[PDB]
Amino acid sequence: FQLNEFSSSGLGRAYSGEGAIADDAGNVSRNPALITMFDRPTFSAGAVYIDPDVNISGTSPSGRSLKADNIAPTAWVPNMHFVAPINDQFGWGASITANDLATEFNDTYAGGSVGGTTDLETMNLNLSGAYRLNNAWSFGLGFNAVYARAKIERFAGDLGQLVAGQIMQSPAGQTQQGQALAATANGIDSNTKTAHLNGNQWGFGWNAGILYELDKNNRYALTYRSEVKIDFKGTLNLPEMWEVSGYNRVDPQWAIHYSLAYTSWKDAYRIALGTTYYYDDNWTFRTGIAFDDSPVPAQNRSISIPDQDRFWLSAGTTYAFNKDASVDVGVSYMHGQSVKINEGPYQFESEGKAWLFGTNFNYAF
Repeated sequence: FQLNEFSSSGLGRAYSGEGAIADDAGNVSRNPALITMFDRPTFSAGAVYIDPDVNISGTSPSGRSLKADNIAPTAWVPNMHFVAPINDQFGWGASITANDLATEFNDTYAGGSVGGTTDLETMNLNLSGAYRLNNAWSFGLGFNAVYARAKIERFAGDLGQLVAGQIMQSPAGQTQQGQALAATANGIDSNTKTAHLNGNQWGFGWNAGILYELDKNNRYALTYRSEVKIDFKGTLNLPEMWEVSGYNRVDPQWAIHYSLAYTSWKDAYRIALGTTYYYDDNWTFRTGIAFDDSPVPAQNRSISIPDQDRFWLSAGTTYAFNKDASVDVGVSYMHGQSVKINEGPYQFESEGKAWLFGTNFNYAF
């Protein structure tokens, strides 16, 4: 379920062309080649607040309800980036990003065997360097260390009630043995833990980027993000990502940025488009729209991992105190597609929306 909230800057533009825009340090975590776009040590840090709304509904064949409101907890995701020129041809940078995936059902939930609670927290420590070959090309390379903390809990919802019913409708449902078996099955508490896993493990990977500048106002990029290991022990895998993006400073006041990304877990593609309006020295305004087509098929979907085609509507602004200090404020509304899930012997209906808010502080030495 990873869609990365690396900056409150991208958040305000719906993360469009994050591989080519370089108005603050955040983007090197997206394309290390962009390191060659900084004249001096630059720093940025902040967090994004995620207020999700994920509801499940339906009814078990046992007759019990499968309704669960607000199964996704609100969360804060922090970010910090630093980029600095090393030489005329070289530069480096590091960043700390994180992805949180939370899903919580009551332990007495009827869909318990696929409900329960799912916690997947990710932390990305990135270290990278970039080399500028000339006036047009730049190449970046980064190494990532990923910290993964996953805790999974599953219960026997009404499963015993299903087996019980199942028994009763078979010829056995007429024996002091048959009925007793179905009674023993039906006698299983719905909050009996049927699965427990919780681990902390590190994964590693590299990412690379190519930058091409037509001039000072137009750039294009291709980035590659490698798949990540993370062999737990209580296996989580982050797919390889490819992305193309471009930015066009069409006017002293207006810029356009956009991108297309590809994830290969199962496929998936993300497309984003946005605009940035540099009003004046102090203010800058941005907007965005994005779409990411779900990676999981139409039957491998689970109510545990909220994930279907999403749409993003964003807005943001940046205030510059002077020329070394600035604050970014970004807001984003995401709305998923109401989808029907068919997991185990159940059939649910999953709809989800979310509101995002972020602030980042920027500084240049």
